[PDB]
Amino acid sequence: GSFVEMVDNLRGKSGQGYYVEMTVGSPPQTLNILVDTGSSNFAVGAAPHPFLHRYYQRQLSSTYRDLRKGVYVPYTQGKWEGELGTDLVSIPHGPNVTVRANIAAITESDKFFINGSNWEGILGLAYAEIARPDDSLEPFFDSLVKQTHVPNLFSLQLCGGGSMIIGGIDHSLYTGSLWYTPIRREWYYEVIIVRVEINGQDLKMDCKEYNYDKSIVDSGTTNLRLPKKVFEAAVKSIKAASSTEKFPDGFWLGEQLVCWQAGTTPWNIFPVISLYLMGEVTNQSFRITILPQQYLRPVEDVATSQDDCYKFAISQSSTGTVMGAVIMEGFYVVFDRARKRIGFAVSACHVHDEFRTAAVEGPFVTLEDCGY
Ligand SMILES: COc1cccc(-c2cccc([C@@]3(c4ccncc4)N=C(N)N4CC(F)(F)CN=C43)c2)c1F
Repeated sequence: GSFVEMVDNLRGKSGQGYYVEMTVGSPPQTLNILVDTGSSNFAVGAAPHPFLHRYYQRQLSSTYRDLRKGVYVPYTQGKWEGELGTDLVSIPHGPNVTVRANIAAITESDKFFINGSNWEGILGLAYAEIARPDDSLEPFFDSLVKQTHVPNLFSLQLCGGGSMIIGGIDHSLYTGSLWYTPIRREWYYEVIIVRVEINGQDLKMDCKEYNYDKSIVDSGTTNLRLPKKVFEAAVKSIKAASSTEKFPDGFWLGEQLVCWQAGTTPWNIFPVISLYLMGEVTNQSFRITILPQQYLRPVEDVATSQDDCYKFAISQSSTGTVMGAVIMEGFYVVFDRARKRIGFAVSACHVHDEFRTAAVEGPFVTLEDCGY
């Protein structure tokens, strides 16, 4: 169960989520599980659903222990509800270990499961503070670390497949240096953005605006989501750089597709976006540079296949900045829980062209606090 055998253990897309194979119960029941850095429950479909290929059958597991406790999760987009228990869990292409972990058996849901996503549950990798029903429900990663000799770190290489390396950093997954940003508070993986540039032009906003009311790293969100003020400025700058072509407002609202004849996408008309992240030392930062190949999400559809069609994968948020899968796809992302920091390095799998490459670079000096 070495890091070598963990390489390429993920499947999926930014639009429907990346997933890892896991087993629950004794004898083991195989399930595909969404890798979610934006939540903290290990929750699995445990009853039939039209979108589910398979589900967790607790009656077949002798190791299952009922916690006699309900869990009701209504959220802005939909809902999931079920009941708590613990059982034996393993990751076949992860560490060579079996742990006893909390499991939320999902018995009812609304707009949670996705048709054709190929996953049956979610692995919430964030901290206990945001676990449901409350912070006393120990998340999976915490149990994994407590019960084994697995180091308190994991890394994700999302390839627009991919890899989740548990307990370490695999040098074959990235090039150049790893740059670290502090985890501001252990709840979501909260970070601080200190500057935003669009085609080298500073948005010139007070840096607190970029983190209103928090900024997080979330593999379970598709888009780069920005606070209203930031979002409007970003769209204004992107529209200006790309003014040689005019797209419908629906496109900019991330609702409507933009299509070009297959192979003709005019990547060069779209600017680079640089997010400057707080460094590990005062008033020092590094930047992660996103290309349009990251922020223009292809929508695979046989019916539109004479063309290449895309959704604008930047959208407005009322709950802070969300550095989603489209952002993570350019990079190798190290969730260094042990040192309370997140590392970024150029991914060996990011999509680019002969003119531009996604980058992770620094240091940058700014001679105020950027957090809320
Ligand atoms: C890119 O990854 C994804 C793409 C499409 C859907 C999901 C997905 C599906 C169900 C639930 C979630 C969930 C979620 C997980 C657990 N409980 C509720 C929601 N995971 C995350 N990170 N978010 C962000 C949100 F804005 F909150 C909306 N919902 C979520 C994500 C996904 F992770």
